[PDB]
Amino acid sequence: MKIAIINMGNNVINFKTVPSSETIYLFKVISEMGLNVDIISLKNGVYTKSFDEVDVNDYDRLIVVNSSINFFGGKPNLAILSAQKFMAKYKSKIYYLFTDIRLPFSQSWPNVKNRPWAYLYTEEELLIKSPIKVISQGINLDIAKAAHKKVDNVIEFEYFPIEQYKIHMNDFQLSKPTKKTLDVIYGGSFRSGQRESKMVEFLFDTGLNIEFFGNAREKQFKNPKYPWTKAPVFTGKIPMNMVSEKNSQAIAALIIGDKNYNDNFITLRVWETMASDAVMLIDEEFDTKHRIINDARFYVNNRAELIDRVNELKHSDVLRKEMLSIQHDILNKTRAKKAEWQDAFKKAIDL
Ligand SMILES: O=c1ccn([C@@H]2O[C@H](COP(=O)(O)OP(=O)(O)O)[C@@H](O)[C@H]2O)c(=O)[nH]1
Ligand SMILES: [Mg+2]
Repeated sequence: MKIAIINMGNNVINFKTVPSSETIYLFKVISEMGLNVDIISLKNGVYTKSFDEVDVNDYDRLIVVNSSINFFGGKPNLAILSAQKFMAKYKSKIYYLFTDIRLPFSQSWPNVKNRPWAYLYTEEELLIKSPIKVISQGINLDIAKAAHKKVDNVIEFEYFPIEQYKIHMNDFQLSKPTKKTLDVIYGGSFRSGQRESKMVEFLFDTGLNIEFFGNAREKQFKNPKYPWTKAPVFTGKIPMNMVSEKNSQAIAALIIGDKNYNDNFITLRVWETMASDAVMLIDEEFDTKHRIINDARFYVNNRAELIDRVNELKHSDVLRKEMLSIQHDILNKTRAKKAEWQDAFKKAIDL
């Protein structure tokens, strides 16, 4: 029994980038789960084997970490191409980890045939034929099966809270009380505008001391539909494995998602925030039934309510700690199902 995990459109090396990080974390959870795994990437490294130094069939299971198959600019991307070649020559079922609404599996050949460097590849070389099993972290598999309507070989859809791997790591631990220097914080990319409305709403013009770390930059927010005057301070990216210490820097941390994330996906930032020293403030529309935490104080419907909830936490340290204590206790309740989670994952990949 041997398992291989690879990223479909990103090189894997260290914790500098997010796609590389989530892949190594997945590598780690599966190993700690008592399974023999290898990460296959462009070159050999601390956590990876080289695409051209291994035989895809030495493995009995192939797990693919979703990614964008877009060749930005006029250049070939080996991360995407090499990953698809690897997959293309694999005989058995491929397990596609669908963790981002906008990254469904898809043939890369259509995007290559018309490129000018198309002569370097053949259809037979990149055309992935194996049956595809899509493991979606969305409770309602129907967002996943909708994005995968155009692709044939996809014969299966199964739910599984993939991103719970942050809390099931053996080295995981809750953030400790930390000297506050921020009112609210949020870390992530611009998501190519898919979430501008929510970001402007809860992080702009609040009158509070807010920070937006991550890849997003101020100058990207210019959609006329979502005006603003005072923007939050942008501080750039940091390693994924430093995210909880960062959130812990603020009194409260924001949880928002894409439209199709709502009442479906319980993302990674939910656990990174819930486990930090920052009170978790969820956007109502993101989890209307309150599945994350059954206490309406952790939810904010709009900008005014956020400002209000925060002014409360700023006025009462007794309240801030009471809420921290509550979310931490709830997080521990999900952790106590580690065994049940690992088993569900083993079943997902037909083990
Ligand atoms: O500087 C940063 C900001 C974010 N992240 C990671 O990227 C995720 C955010 O991803 P994205 O911006 O796509 O938001 P989502 O769509 O996951 O809500 C966070 O949860 C972290 O794991 C990171 O590693 N460094
Ligand atoms: Mg994500």
